[PDB]
Amino acid sequence: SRRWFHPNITGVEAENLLLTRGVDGSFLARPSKSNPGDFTLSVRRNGAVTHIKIQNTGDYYDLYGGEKFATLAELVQYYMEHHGQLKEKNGDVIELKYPLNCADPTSERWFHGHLSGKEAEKLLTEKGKHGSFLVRESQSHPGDFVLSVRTGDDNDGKSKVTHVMIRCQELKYDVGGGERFDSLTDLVEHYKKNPMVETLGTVLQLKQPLNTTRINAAEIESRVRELSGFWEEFETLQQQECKLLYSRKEGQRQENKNKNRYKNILPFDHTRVVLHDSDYINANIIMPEKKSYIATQGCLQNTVNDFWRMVFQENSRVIVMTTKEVERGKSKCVKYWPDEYALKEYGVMRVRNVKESAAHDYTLRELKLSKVGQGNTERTVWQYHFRTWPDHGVPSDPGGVLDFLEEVHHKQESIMDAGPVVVHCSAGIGRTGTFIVIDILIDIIREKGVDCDIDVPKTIQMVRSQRSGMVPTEAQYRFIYMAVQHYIETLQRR
Repeated sequence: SRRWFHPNITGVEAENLLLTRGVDGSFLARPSKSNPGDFTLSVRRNGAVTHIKIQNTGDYYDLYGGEKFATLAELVQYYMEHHGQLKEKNGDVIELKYPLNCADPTSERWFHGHLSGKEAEKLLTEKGKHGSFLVRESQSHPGDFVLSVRTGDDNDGKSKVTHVMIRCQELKYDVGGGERFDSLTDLVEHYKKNPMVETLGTVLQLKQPLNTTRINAAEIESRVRELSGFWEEFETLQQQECKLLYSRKEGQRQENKNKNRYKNILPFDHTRVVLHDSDYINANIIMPEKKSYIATQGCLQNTVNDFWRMVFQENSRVIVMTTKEVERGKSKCVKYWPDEYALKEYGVMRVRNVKESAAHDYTLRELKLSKVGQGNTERTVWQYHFRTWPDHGVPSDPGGVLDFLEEVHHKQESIMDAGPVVVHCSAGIGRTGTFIVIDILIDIIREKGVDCDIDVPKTIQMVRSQRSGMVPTEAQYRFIYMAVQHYIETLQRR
């Protein structure tokens, strides 16, 4: 439940914590502040802290000496049931036994930090519903806190807002009597199981935080200005990846292990793309919860046939490739399409590269796909290979991505049948999720104009529940905001 993440700690205090408050097996995770976007795993072992590093360059989480992962929560959930698996260079094992839990409530949804009382009142009044709540700093008493809950129905006087006071006396929290909690979290979590009840009957359910992230599309410029809260909005979104540890059984079966480019990065069972054309592909349906996506890894040699099986099956007509076949030294996606004017068979599937149309940013490839045997199954499949994405981090301008997606959007739109759009990169979660979320958001705006409601984090979490760890980096996060922003002022061109 990600209490083992400590987002504001330097490496040297993480030594102290594990030594004063920890035992052997105790561990926490923290952001590398020597490599923004990276993370460091701290594990106490033989009276000694040792820091293991985790790289995230946009594709996945790379445990230095460990394996590669989708989220940090999945990483930790992995090793705590795979003892012996965290070996060190010299062979001996590192056990991850006891999560050192953090007290910093900042990355909680319901936690608002500063904020006045009336201001919270406006918010809880305007945006809130029954059970809606928040915690803010007092206000009348520095060091202390205030929780605020709405209760009622859908002016009426049938709804109200109650404020409870949270005293912090010597490291611990309380509502003025009774139990004293070590953290605001434990305090909160508690009163969700066991609601404070008022004298006269009134029950204060902590039923949902208050949305702090949804904005009108038109005033995006101003909201961006303010986040330059970016790391803070992101960190707060990171903190919910613990709610998303859905099963991935099919991914793990012995027969499917070699169909996964990275053994640990797997489709959720409930949204995996099942084949009836084996039935396994490392691929998830991403449905906006009209136009859908399939998010997938780049082709492995032994999967290229399935990939085409899937594209056929799904009736997809547009494919978004977001990766060079080899990047930074390593294979990223094997070439699964034929050379120009060529026809190639991939099992029962069959592909002709009809034309390649090199743009400045990307290369399109018109491909006719069919089944061997029946010549009527021929469908044009338009492959938009995107060429100009940096091996490290994110592009400078969003314009290039944007112009690329418009073209893609129009193609999908012009083909009436057109099933889900296929997007892939290396592991199919980083750049893949980044386009898909951008595409989704622009699509909302496109159907509702500039005076509509968007909510980036709400959207990312929505997509993350369909495939593991979509958009892993703060840089991808900031970029998603930069692109949407960009999209607006080019709409105001007319």
